[PDB]
Amino acid sequence: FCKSWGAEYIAADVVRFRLWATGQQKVMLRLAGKDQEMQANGDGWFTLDVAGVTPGTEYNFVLSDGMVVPDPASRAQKTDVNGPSYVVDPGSYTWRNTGWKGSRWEQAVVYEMHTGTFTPEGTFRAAIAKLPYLAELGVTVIEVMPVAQFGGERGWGYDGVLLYAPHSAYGTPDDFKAFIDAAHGYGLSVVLDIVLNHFGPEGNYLPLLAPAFFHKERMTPWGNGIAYDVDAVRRYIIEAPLYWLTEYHLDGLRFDAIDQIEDSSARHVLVEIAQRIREDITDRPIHLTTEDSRNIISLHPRDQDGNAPLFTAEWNDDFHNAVHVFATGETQAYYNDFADAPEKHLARALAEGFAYQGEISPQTGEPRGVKSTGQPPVAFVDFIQNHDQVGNRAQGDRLITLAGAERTKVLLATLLLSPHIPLLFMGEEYGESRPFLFFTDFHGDLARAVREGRAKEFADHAGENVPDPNAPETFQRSKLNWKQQHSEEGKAWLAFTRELLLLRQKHIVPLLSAARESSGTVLQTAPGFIAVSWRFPGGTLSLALNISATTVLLPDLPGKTLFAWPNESTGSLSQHSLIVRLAQ
Ligand SMILES: [Cl-]
Ligand SMILES: [Cl-]
Ligand SMILES: [Cl-]
Ligand SMILES: [Cl-]
Ligand SMILES: [Mg+2]
Ligand SMILES: [Mg+2]
Ligand SMILES: [Mg+2]
Ligand SMILES: [Mg+2]
Ligand SMILES: [Mg+2]
Ligand SMILES: [Mg+2]
Repeated sequence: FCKSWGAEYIAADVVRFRLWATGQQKVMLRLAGKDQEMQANGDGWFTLDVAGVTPGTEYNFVLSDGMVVPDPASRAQKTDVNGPSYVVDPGSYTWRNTGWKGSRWEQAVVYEMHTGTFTPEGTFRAAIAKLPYLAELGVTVIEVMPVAQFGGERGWGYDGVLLYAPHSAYGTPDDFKAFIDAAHGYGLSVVLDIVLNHFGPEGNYLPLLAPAFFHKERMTPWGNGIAYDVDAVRRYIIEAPLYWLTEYHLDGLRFDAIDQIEDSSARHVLVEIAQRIREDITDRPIHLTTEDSRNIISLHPRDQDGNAPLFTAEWNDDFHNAVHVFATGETQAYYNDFADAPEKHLARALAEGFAYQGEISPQTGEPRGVKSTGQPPVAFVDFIQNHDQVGNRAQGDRLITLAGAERTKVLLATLLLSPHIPLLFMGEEYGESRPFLFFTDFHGDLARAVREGRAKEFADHAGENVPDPNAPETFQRSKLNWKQQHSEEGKAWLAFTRELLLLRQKHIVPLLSAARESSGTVLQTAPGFIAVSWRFPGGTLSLALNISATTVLLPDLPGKTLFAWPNESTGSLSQHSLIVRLAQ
């Protein structure tokens, strides 16, 4: 992929190095230790063409004063975020599965994976050995947490600063391509979590190169707001997703915190990103998902034939959040919006998409959301676990530890047989109980600021003892336990998950393509009990769930029984049970 920023081959034997640095009068290129002056070619841009440069050659930029910095648009770092960048050959990796052309979004079952903790080794190469396992299980889309190089050698990925460079701790560019290529061969699409709303705190020299890269007033909760209205900035931001998709042959992207991407440009940066992706990549579906707290739908339209010209689906945190209150009784902070009749919110989310479609949010005191019933069910990504819902907790508790195994089983089945697109957090499939903690790898003042900034999020829970994010044990405690995965109890969870996914592809997925609207109805709710129906062209799907300690009577649920757990009862649902039916 060809980019405005960075180091690219412009001929078989010539690399063009390009940097925008409005805060600088001059910039030098330090190439394999030797300094050459770059040409200032208007509007703060500096450029230099160098003949003969081989792939793997190290380089840095040197500022007017003598400060040595990584390429902010580095394609790869030699070691850490502050060290040399290196010239990458886009063609060094030989793609084997070039006939892959993806799969329809309707069959998506997403599996969110953190590269560093997914395996003991914590690398892309080690993760390849687990791909057959995931494919066998019935996962169809791997979502890789952000790989943009960040400070230190451990982190979730949201402190990324070199937005074009996969973290050297995970592997080289070719290691990541090998993982993607292998995934394709195993029948898995791969999407990447991408952060375009802020830069992390270590290794970001853009403020020193070009203060205008960031706004003077605007600040997100995690760093300065980005000046998307400035042409050079817009090039850096928009070309990043295009680069990842083209150069890494990815199947989509998940955009972090889009509600924190403020742009007053006539054409919003996110709209332009989506439009360019749909015009530039046409040989395969590209599944663009977004994380937005606003419960809008304007970025997820469908045309009459069901195509998504902008974004494909939206993270529907209302589902998780209603489930969490419903199943655990916790009502603090953002969960308080679901404290009143969580069953009603849950049923509404299942049936219609959003629980909040314009009603006042208790937590904000403002209207939240818009009508969502006209969206197809596949425009929502639902989940009972993800990196945030687990990791934003002081002790990183997984749902199974809060709701218990029996309740978690019926919630997992609910998720997997529902018409919304399901996302699983790595480890759920075998009943993992290890926490997923917030971990980092910083030093000095930054380490202290991050550690105390984290503790302060839980200061009102006085009694808490938040694990130091910088401590290696915080990271080690979060590693998936593959022993458990191989255990008998783990094999029971795996068998449960596997059957659910088979049932999903056999019975649910075929209903989804023709569904142009929610088509969902709440039949009944009561404390601990929901019953919902979806009327699709291909059949009427019904679901009822009871997590109360006593049996409940059911409405009529037409059709044959797709799944009943633990048992099926006629006209009733026992404690801690679920039933799913389909009438055709
Ligand atoms: Cl599709
Ligand atoms: Cl598409
Ligand atoms: Cl949300
Ligand atoms: Cl869980
Ligand atoms: Mg070549
Ligand atoms: Mg399959
Ligand atoms: Mg958010
Ligand atoms: Mg959302
Ligand atoms: Mg389609
Ligand atoms: Mg108001």
